[PDB]
Amino acid sequence: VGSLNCIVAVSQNMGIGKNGDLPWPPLRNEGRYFQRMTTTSSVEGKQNLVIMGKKTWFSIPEKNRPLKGRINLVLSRELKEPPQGAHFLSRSLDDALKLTEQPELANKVDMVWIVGGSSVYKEAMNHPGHLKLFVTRIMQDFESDTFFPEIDLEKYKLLPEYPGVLSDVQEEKGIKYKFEVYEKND
Ligand SMILES: NC(=O)C1=CN([C@@H]2O[C@H](COP(=O)(O)OP(=O)(O)OC[C@H]3O[C@@H](n4cnc5c(N)ncnc54)[C@H](OP(=O)(O)O)[C@@H]3O)[C@@H](O)[C@H]2O)C=CC1
Ligand SMILES: CN(Cc1coc2nc(N)nc(N)c12)c1ccc(C(=O)N[C@@H](CCC(=O)O)C(=O)O)cc1
Repeated sequence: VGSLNCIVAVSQNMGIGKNGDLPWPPLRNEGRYFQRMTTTSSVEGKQNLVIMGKKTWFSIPEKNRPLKGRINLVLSRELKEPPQGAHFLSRSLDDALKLTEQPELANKVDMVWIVGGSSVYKEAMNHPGHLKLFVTRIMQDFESDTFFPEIDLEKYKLLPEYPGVLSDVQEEKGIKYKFEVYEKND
């Protein structure tokens, strides 16, 4: 119903995951930022929806499942029912959005956040319309097995700043990263 957004942490080499997990050691403030961005609703009495592929859901520690204070939807064409803890199961990205306009959720949901698989990002990315990409740039190489798709700079513009998002280089466990926001409308 509100805004459609993607959120991702990528290494210098475009890597997002290795063996079902993150390619770098745990970065707690990066995690806190993920949580803060997906969780904050811009409107009273509304909640954000988080859309993720099946392998992303299973990579969140069980004790954090479902992500608290968010509506959790899992995408899969193989599952019959949402996995244990999940609220909704959709067979495609169109259906997950079509569901949003269902009287059920229609008045409950503010923003919609895509929190991954590459598969999921690739598709959201080509979706027609207004979209924002929140990209945490991890500034080093990390051996990965799953990568984020290439951002087309002829369609996405890097914003010079964004309210509530730090513009300076962060550092944790001696890993430098920075937060970026890109916008499209076509
Ligand atoms: N650094 C970061 O920001 C992020 C890192 N990660 C990490 O990346 C990896 C997760 O990877 P990835 O393989 O890309 O997995 P996804 O989470 O995208 O899982 C893909 C599975 O999900 C379902 N699916 C995906 N896209 C769709 C669609 N459009 N319609 C329907 N079903 C879909 C299918 O399930 P089925 O086979 O059941 O049909 C497919 O097998 C892990 O290593 C994880 O830890 C994940 C997200 C963000
Ligand atoms: C593999 N993923 C995707 C993921 C991790 O880091 C990211 N960072 C960004 N910037 N985007 C993403 N999509 C992710 C996730 C794994 C676990 C949790 C998780 O445990 N989340 C808790 C917060 C835990 C904390 O305190 O860090 C939550 O409430 O979101 C989230 C995402």
